[PDB]
Amino acid sequence: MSEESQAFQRQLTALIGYDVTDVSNVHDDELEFTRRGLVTPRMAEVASRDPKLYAMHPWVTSKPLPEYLWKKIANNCIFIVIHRSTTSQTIKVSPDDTPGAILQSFFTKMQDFVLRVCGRDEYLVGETPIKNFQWVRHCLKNGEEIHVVLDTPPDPALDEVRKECDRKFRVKIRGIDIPVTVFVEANIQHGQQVLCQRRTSPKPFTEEVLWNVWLEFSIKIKDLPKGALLNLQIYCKVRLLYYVNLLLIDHRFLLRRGEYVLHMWQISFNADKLTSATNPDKENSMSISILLDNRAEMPNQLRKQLEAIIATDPLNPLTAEDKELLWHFRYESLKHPKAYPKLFSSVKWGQQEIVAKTYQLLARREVWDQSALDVGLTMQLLDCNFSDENVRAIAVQKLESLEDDDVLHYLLQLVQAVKFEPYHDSALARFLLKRGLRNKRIGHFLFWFLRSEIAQSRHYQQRFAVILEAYLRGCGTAMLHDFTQQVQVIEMLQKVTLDIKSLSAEKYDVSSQVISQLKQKLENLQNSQLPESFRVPYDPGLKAGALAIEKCKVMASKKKPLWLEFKCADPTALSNETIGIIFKHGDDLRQDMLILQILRIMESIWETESLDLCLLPYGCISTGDKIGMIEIVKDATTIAKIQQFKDEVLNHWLKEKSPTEEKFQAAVERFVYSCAGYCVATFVLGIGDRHNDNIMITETGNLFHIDFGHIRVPFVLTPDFLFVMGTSGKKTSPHFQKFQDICVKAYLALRHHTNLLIILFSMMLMTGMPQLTSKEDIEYIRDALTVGKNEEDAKKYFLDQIEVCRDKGWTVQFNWFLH
Ligand SMILES: COc1ccc2c(c1)c(/C=C1\Oc3cc(O)cc(O)c3C1=O)c1n2CCNC1
Repeated sequence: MSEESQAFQRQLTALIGYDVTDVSNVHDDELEFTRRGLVTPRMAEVASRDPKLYAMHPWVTSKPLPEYLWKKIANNCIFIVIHRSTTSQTIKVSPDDTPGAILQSFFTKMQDFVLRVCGRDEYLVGETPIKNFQWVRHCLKNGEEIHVVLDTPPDPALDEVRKECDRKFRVKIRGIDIPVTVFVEANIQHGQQVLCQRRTSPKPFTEEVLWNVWLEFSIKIKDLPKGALLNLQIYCKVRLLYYVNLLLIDHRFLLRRGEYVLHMWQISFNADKLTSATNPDKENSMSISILLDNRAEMPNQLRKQLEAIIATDPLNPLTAEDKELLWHFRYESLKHPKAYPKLFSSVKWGQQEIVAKTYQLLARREVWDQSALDVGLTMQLLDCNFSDENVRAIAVQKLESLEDDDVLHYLLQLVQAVKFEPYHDSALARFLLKRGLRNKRIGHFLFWFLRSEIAQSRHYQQRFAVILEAYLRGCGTAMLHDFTQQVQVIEMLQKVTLDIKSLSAEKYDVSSQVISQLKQKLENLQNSQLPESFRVPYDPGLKAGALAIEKCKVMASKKKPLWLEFKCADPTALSNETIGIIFKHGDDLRQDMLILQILRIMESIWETESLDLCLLPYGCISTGDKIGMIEIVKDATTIAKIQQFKDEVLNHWLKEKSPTEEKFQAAVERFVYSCAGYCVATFVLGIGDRHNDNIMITETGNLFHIDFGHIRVPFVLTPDFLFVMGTSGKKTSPHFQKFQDICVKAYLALRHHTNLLIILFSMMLMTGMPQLTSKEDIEYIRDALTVGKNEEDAKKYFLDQIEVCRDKGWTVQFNWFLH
């Protein structure tokens, strides 16, 4: 409409945190072009969504049930408790039973009714054995009673959506211009690969430097591959100071032609360096001007050598020899899906004819389309090393086959993977969009993962923003309402975190002018702004309402984060236990998100091989620059705050918090499990050496790391843990022979997915850890995983580690103390 369309786009702009209608920072219509283009995908998914299963969004997995979780249910029977008003009864169910089965069973024993979960916004519905729901599978993990309130199915009317040449390519470098030696290096890149490179003559380094030079390259105009970047860089002794890119071929297949004034990025190897976006800070940024006016058999020994190349890790560099060997035998390599990354990385993309052949390869592709989806393999074809629409599209095609349970597992990295797409509209984008709209849960975390970057990343906010809007216009009017509240809450509570922080610096400790000011500001919100109830952004199912002013402190840390607690705004909550958020400024929680996400993935791995290291990957979302919220683990304490250089303290503290030897032997169990998991998970990611301050433990033995900021001893295994494990400097015990038992059993489980991990660790570095990431930085996880060696001298390798941490004891922790 007029004002009604303006109000709708005004709302969308407020939810996004960025204006997608703004054009004061483009030089084409690709961002606009994408908006119009993504409509069809949007409308198609919206059209074909089961309104009932959508509103209720059953969180389900089609995976088996772990050995350990089969034990809890030792009778092919499961106890589910149903409530109505204040009514209550207990039903015995078969693991292979159905929501409908059990429901009808209750009615006949004692329509239009559905089983909702107690305290949450979770639904136990669908044609799935209830031994396949996540909530049910969760209770069993923590040994709990599946409480379920029975009421009416929610109205889908709420999820409603509103009505809508053969010349050598040459480029002239006019000159650079900055408000307040030097030369220019104009590369033609294609997926990290450099095809041609031309520099300008060195000149004095002043605010305005002109060359008026035509830079001819070695490449024809037809040899230019779609997705090729013109990478303009600026060097001074000598160092890279400014970079900017420009897609040689545009979003509509046209060869770019004309005059360009480009504002660059300055520095201070990663994902930010291949963006088609220009610095929007015209007032301060450097500028740059340019002109565009343009079968058979195979020998035994050779097969052997080809099969050795295809076996190596994804970080193993390809020799020229290797590459030519791959490409001469492409049809024998196509037999093997695990040879695809290396195959297309051995393609000369700077040759029209070759690329032509390559597309002839992807014609079929019979074997690829028939391979059991290898996610670790699919990720490799979506990284920086690949920029061919067709290559990346066979990876996205392979993603189309996983359940929603797995999309959630990788949503974060797939979203960050968008940073590698050359164009805005892409198989990947449209996929995150298609899958988000179809599942309420995915759409939720999608929102916050995009908003995370749209708000603190100038390099990509424009692209992500066009994608977010795409999702918002088809998520539902019920989802929109929700999001608007969540945005207001963090918008308010962030004010309070920054305002409070400026009232005190290091050495501030805490004074009661703050304990008065803080508990005075939570009023303004409570009685005016703060909504009656807002959905928790790290746990969608949990609604939180009123505040708990009394229990809201201001952490006495090196900086000032908040300790907020809320009352569950849901009446039917099984018990009482506040929801605690920690609003923090000063750290980058986008690095935390990444580690926590990989932690969840290591769980799923350990799950396939029936292990349970009971990790504690708490929720953690990044809201803005250097600011975000964390989920407060209940009944947890720091080892540091536990000793405030003694060993027995841990045991005393556990026993103190554990009434009976039974509820204490579990506290040493949960401890040994959680301890092994965190010792392995950490050693692999190279974030092993921590301080006693950055490790916590619940009153029930569960150990868990925190604050993975910018993170001598392979990992924290101090004698204080050992005392709990009944061991003292060099002596051996059962719980310690059980410790080495769990560890190696888990460490090897990960080595079975070396390829997957490596690609996530790699990508994580490029999209999450700034700035320059060496090729040597990644080389770590290889050795940390011991690529190659059998499960023999590999387990031995790891068991050497466990020993170092014992023969070091407190050494490092004490050295940490020195400041
Ligand atoms: C994570 O759940 C917690 C439970 C209790 C907690 C904390 C967290 C926490 C502090 C923190 O947690 C964090 C988790 C992160 O990913 C990143 C961070 O920068 C932090 C952090 O600064 C403190 N306490 C007890 C009272 N002093 C401090």
